[PDB]
Amino acid sequence: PLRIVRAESELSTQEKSYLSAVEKGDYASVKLALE
Amino acid sequence: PLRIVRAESELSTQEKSYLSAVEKGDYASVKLALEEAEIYFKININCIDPLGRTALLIAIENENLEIIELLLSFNVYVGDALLHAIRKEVVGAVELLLNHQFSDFTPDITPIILAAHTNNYEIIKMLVQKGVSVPQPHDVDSLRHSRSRLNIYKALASPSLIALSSEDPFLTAFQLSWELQELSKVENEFKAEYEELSHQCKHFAKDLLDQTRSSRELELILNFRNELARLKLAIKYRQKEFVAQPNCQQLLASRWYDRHWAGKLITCVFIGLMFPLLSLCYLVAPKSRYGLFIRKPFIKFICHTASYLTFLFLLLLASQHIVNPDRQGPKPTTVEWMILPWVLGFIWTEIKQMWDGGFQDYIHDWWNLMDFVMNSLYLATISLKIVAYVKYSGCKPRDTWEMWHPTLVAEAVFAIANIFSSLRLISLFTANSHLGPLQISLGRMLLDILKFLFIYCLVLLAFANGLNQLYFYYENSEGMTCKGIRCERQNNAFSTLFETLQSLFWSIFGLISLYVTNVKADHKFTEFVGATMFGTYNVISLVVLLNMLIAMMNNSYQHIADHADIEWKFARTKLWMSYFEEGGTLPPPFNINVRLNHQYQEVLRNLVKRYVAAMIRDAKTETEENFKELKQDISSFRYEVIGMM
Ligand SMILES: Cn1c(=O)n(CCCO)c(=O)c2c1nc(Oc1ccc(/N=N/c3ccccc3)c(OC(F)(F)F)c1)n2Cc1ccc(Cl)cc1
Repeated sequence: PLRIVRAESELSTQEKSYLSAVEKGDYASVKLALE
Repeated sequence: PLRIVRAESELSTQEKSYLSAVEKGDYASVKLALEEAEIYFKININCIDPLGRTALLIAIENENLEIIELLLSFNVYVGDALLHAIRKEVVGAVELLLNHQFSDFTPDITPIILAAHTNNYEIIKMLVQKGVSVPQPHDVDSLRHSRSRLNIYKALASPSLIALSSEDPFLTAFQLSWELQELSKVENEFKAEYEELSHQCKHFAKDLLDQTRSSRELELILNFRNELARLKLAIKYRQKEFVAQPNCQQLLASRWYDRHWAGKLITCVFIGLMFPLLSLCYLVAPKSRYGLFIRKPFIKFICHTASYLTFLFLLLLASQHIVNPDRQGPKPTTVEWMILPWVLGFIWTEIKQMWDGGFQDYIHDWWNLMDFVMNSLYLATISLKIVAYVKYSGCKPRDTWEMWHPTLVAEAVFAIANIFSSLRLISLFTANSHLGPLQISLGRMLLDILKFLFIYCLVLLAFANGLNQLYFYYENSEGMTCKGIRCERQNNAFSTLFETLQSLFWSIFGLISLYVTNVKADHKFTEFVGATMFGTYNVISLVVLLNMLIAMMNNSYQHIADHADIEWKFARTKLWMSYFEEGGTLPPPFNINVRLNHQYQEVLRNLVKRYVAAMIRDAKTETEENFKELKQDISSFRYEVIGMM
């Protein structure tokens, strides 16, 4: 069969770096994000 | 034994240190080692370690992305590294590898199939966002034809894949679990894996239904597509786990019922006493005062039970001496005239149930063949009676009648018929919480008894053959007014095959005396042989055969009684749902979607979202939740030290 996503939207491109920074633990980069 | 290494080789003297540096995570050493761009001193970046691991695959094993990217920038050969990253469940490696003869994977395995096998939500969604398709399940090298078919069914039966690529996850789980169960019967070599795959599909529907927050959602899921349409659909697919769920069981019990031990039996008896009052009230005027009172399923169930116990009463009253002597070809008495409406109602119910199903799944159950036999016997009884009434007359002593007389056969068949009528009442035990589970697990271990009959009957026939062959030359019939073993002086136990077959059955209970092995002659050798074979039959059947029939029933009772509450609840709801409709509210004695889709999908989206959230964000802990805490602390330390300088 052919499968496609069902009712799921994409978030963003820039915010991926912010999420990775808040996940890993880089305190400098996250502070740059909220600046 | 001067052993040697057979069928192998040696890697190198230089690349061993490079592989070690890759393993230790040294960024600078492996960066300078790879800097031999287009001018190499005979060092292969595609070297394979003695265990088969490669430098690119080594970094995947530690999910360290820096050397992964460094290797990828130099165009190292991948081949199947994406499959390894998918199998090891590394999101970063899959992200990096998604945009750029010996294999340890089966040739028909595709990345989507393996990703669905690992049941990782992130990787499956990532692959689906790019656009993939699994071959449909729909012979020359049959070993890999069955393996390929099994793999695609394992990927299809995964909660992660169903949750994001199915129009209705509540429906694709019913059908796929059904066909997985019936596919384990045509492929008997893999029946232990197909049936364990179907069992996990039944749990998925129950878990998805477990996420309801309010009774508004629950009544909308089961009423999709007159009333409780989807709930009856789950019963058809034999979804015992889905049906036997507490939240829906509560609603079903609320519909059923619409007090202490001495406060419930007394009022049940009180209601059952006036059975023929609010049954004639129904025919006279279906008003809310009395006509609608019997519409309650609990009241209707009591009416049908008390009306059946009444039938069993005057059935017991037809054998009394008070109510047509020993006359030949008699007319029916006053009891039989009252019996006739019950038989007619039962026959009418069986007739209206016969064509409602077309003998498919209608006679396949054990509780319908017995009913059919009962009505057949009753019909034979009435036919024999009416036949004998019109061709026989005159008062004659009963002792002088010849056997096979129509009246005698009629009463014998009637006596046989009402044994099944009283034994059918055992089917009502499933409505009581105490005798319910006991009765359900009673008829389930009975199927294991039927397999010992196949050896018991063989032993019986084997010994009967020898006993008859030995004793058939000594039979006599002079001086014997009575003949057989059903006599005060048993004389001819082993004379014929029909007598030998039933004189060995009565010896199980010890009702055959020891002098039946004697002959009217001074032949001690044959008598001893016959006694020895009789004793050997006694030992085998009573000390060995019947001793190990119970030796497995308790060892099979353990498996049956494990999930003994789901089966009982399924039986009880099957019984309940037969009293929820109109058409049967008449005891046998007195019988003779544009917006619906909108709401359903908007509820189902929330249900699926809650299920997936509770499945990913609440399963990392189920020890592993604190493993990433140390990694977070170490990463923060590393970032602080690196950025400070
Ligand atoms: C089957 N039967 C039998 O039909 N009648 C009726 C004959 C006419 O009424 C017996 O009277 C009888 C009997 N069985 C025994 O006693 C045993 C029990 C177990 C034996 N062996 N067990 C095993 C178990 C494991 C391995 C090996 C042997 C055994 O040894 C034997 F003879 F080989 F069976 C004899 N008696 C009583 C009897 C005994 C001896 C004698 Cl001289 C006369 C009568």
